[PDB]
Amino acid sequence: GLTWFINKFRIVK
Repeated sequence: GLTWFINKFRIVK
């Protein structure tokens, strides 16, 4: 999905 991107990115932030 597209939401997975940001979501997964959050962990990096």
